[PDB]
This record gives sequence, C-alpha cells and structure tokens, in this order.
Amino acid sequence: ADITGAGSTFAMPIYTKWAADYQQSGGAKVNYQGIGSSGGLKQIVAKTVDFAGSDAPLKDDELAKEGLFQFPTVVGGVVPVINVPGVKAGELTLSGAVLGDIYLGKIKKWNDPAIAALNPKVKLPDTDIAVVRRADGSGTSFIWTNYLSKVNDEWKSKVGEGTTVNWPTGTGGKGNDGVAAFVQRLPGAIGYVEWAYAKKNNMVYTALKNSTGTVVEPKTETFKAAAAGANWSKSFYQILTNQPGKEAWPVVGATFVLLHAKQDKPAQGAETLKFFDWAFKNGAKAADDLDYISLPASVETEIRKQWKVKVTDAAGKAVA
Ligand SMILES: [K+]
Repeated sequence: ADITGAGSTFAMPIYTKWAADYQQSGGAKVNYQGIGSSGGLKQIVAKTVDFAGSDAPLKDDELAKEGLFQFPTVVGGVVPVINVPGVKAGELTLSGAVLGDIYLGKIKKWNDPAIAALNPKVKLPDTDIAVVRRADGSGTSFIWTNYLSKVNDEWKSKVGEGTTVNWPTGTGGKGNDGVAAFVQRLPGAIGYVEWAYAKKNNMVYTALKNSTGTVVEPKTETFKAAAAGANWSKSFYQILTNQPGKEAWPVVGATFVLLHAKQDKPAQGAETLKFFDWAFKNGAKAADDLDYISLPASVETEIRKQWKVKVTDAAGKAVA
C-alpha cells in the first residue's frame, strides 16, 4: 500500500517477486498491477500511480514532453508458443520471415512449405494456424512487431511496429496471461509471450533461426547473447531484437520503469528508487531464477548516478 506501480505484464513476474522479497527484508509494500505497458503509461501520466512499467521505451523527446524519467530494470525474452499436434516444446523451428508471413495471414496451415523447410525432423500436421495476438496496448507486442518489421519487409511496410498495430488477423488476448490461455486451448494456435509465461505454463515454445543462421533455443544463454554490446551509456532507449550474435535469441527486450522527474510527493519517489536500488543489489538470483537477464553492474551504477540527478523534488533536490 506504500507505493503503487502499474503496466507491463512482461515484468510482472519479477516485480512481484522483488516486491515480496523487499517487504520481507523490511522495505515498504510495493503493489504492482499488470495492465499492459500502454495502460501503465496512461496511469503514470494521469499520476494515479507512483511509477509505470513499460517494455516500449520512450524516446528523449517524449520523455521531456511528459516530464518522465525512464530506466531499464531487466532484460527478457519473447518466444513464439504454439499448439500443434505431435509437436513438443523446442522441437519446432521458425524464422523471422516465416513469423511475419504467418502474422500477415499468408501462411495458413502448419504443413506450409516455408514451415516444413525449417522442420525436416518434425512430422507436421495440416492443422489450420490460429493466430493469437494482444488485444491490449502492449510492450510485448512492441518488441514482437519491432522484430517482425526488421525481418519481414512486407510486415514493415504494411503493419509496422507499436504497442498497438492494425493486425491483419488474429484473436485478441488480454495480457501475456490471456495470450497464453488462448494458445494452450485453441488447436493450431500460435502466439507470443514473455518467456516466464511459457515456462510457468509448460507451453510449447519454438526455436528460431537467427540472423546468423543458427537455430537457437530460447534460454538464459541466448537471451544474454542478444543483450551483449548494448550502448546503455549513450541512451537507455535500447531495442534488442534481431541482434547479430551467433547465439543471440532474436526476440529480446529490456523492460523499463517510468516516474515523474519532478516528484509531487518526494517521499513516494524516494521509496520507489529505494525499492529498485534494493532490487539491483539483492534481487539478481530472483531475476535469474525466472530466466530474466540482469543488467550489467556498470549499467546499474549509471542508473543510480542518473536517478539522483534526474528524479528530484520541485526545487531540484534529489529524492534519493
Ligand atoms: K518433416
């Protein structure tokens, strides 16, 4: 009840765990509502919460327009999950171009030649594909469609990227949970979820062929390989899709916290920063246990330098 955040369901598993551990350690009570990145952005701007979580980072100009400060907390993977007869987790391989053509509505069956080409070992059925996407404004959708735009020209020009897009086709699930539930129950379903949702629900994720041509499974190692080399020190706005590493999982994103740079309630901002400072210091095993990737120590040091300079009371004095 002490501080309240809302937004990204991508980050909800670790924020919820961090908040429980923090309160057990003696820290304030942290309530986090999983409403989607777009809903979280609306609520921090409406100043109905103390911070928002979003996996669709704002550019410098939008942050200045809104008076918000933004910083990353962890990195996570996004995986295709499917419901295909005779196919178990990790057995099927897809690719960026193929994912784009599936979401374009061009590939309609699971025995399509473009899927078959990537799956010599799998006895594919002729099941119709049932496309599932997010109904709510979503940072997971942003990562997904940012990625599709890089690897499928038709998708880039016809649909593009955003927390919402004009999907050519697809059932709309609310949150990562709603997409997960649709995929597990609709035969032939394909969807996209943050990795923790696939693992918790024992979902059938796919491998992906990355830009190097390596078939990579989704796992801590390949998420981490994607995050390598990001220039955090230049800008916190960093998009980690279709990364060039040979073991890089293709669909990865950081997730972000937004709070007002001028704190109407300085003690609220201080408690928010206190919570994430504690999480950076003490929550690394919790993040790893959920297969998120923790930020490098040097990046967390830079974030601390920035939030003492940039999150202040109305007089310009640091809240931390
Ligand atoms: K085959």
